[PDB]
Amino acid sequence: SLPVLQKESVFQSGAHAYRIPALLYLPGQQSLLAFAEQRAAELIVLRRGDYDAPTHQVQWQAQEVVAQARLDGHRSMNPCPLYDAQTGTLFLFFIAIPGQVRANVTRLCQVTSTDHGRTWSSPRDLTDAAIGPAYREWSTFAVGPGHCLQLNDRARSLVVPAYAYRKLHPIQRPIPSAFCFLSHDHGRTWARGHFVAQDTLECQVAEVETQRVVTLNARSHLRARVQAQSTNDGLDFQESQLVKKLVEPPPQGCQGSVISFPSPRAQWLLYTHPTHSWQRADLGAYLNPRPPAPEAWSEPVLLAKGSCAYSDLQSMGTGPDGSPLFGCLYEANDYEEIVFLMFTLKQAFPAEYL
Ligand SMILES: *[C@]1(C(=O)O)O[C@@H]([C@H](O)[C@H](O)CO)[C@H](NC(C)=O)[C@@H](O)[C@H]1F
Repeated sequence: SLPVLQKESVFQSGAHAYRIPALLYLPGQQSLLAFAEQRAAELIVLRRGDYDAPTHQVQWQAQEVVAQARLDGHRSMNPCPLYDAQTGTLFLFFIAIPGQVRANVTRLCQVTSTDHGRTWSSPRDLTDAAIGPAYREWSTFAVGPGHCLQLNDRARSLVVPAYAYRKLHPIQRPIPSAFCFLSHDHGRTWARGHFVAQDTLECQVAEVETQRVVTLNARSHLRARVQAQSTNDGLDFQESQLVKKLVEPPPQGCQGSVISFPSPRAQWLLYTHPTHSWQRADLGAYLNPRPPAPEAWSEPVLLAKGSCAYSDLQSMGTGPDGSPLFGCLYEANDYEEIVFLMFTLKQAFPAEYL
C-alpha cells in the first residue's frame, strides 16, 4: 500500500450512516468540500477542509447538513458538486425521491452557493425542463455521484454525468444507460444528452485536449468497465467499449472515479476503483497516460487495503514534491466510514516521472 501524504476518516457511522462520497477542490481557496449521504437516503452533509501544504495536511472543519438540498417529503441523494470558474458559483446537483420508498417519481435538483459552500440558495427542480417527454419512458435515474465537469469550450459548458433506467421492452426489466446533462448558459437551461449503451450505470466524465474530448467512464453489469467518448461536448458518445484492464466486481459492479490532470510533459487521466475481481476490496489507482486510448490504461497501484467501495477524485494542483497532487474520498470498512486520502503522482506512479 502506497505512501500517502494523509489518510483520515472524515465521516463514520454513529447516530447516522454515511455513504456516497463527493469531493470538490476550490483552487483559489486551497480548500476542499467533502460531501456524503447521511442516512437513518435522508439528507446530504458537508465538511470543508483547508489544505496547508507545508504541513502536508488538510484540516477538516465540522460536519454540517446542507439544509437547502432537500424537497418536502423527499430523501436527497447522489451529491454532484461542480465549481463554475467563470461565475464563481458553486453547484450541487442531487436526486430527490419520495419518503414512502414502476412509475418515475425521481426528481432532479440543484442548489447553489456563492460563498464557497457556507450558505446555499433554495433548490431548483430541474426535472421537467431537463428531461422532457423521456421522463415517462424511465423508471428512475440518478446523477453522478461525484464531481461533475466544466469544459473550456466557448460557453464554459457544464456536464453532469448521469444514468437512466429505461423501460425498453415490456417483458424486460428497465435497462440502465449512462448519459450527460448539458448546459451552455451556466446552469440556467439544461439538455439531456444521448445515451451511451445498454447496461451502464454510475459514470463520471473528464475533458482531454489531444481538439476537445469528453471521456466517460461507466459502471457495468459485465466484468469490465465501459468507456465512451464525445467530440461534441457530451451530446453524443460516438465510440464506446469495454476496458478489460479496469475490472468490475460481482453482482453488478462498483462506482469508481475518473479525473484529468496536466501532463508532466496535454492531460493524463487518473481513475480509482476497487481492484479485486471478486469483491469490493482494495482501492487501486490507474493512470491513463495516452488518453483516452483504452489499452493505455495502467496496472492498478494499491492505495488502500481491505474493504473499499465508491470513490471520488479531485486534482488539487501541485503537490509538495512538485508533481500533480490528488485528493481522494472513498467508502471503507463495509461502509462504516468515508476516508480522505491525499497523495501525489510521484508517490503513486514513480516510474512515469513527477
Ligand atoms: C450503489 C452500490 O452499488 O452500492 O448502487 C446504486 C444503485 O443501486 C446501482 O446504481 C444499481 O441501480 C445506489 N444508488 C441509489 C440512487 O440508490 C447507491 O446508493 C449504492 F448502493
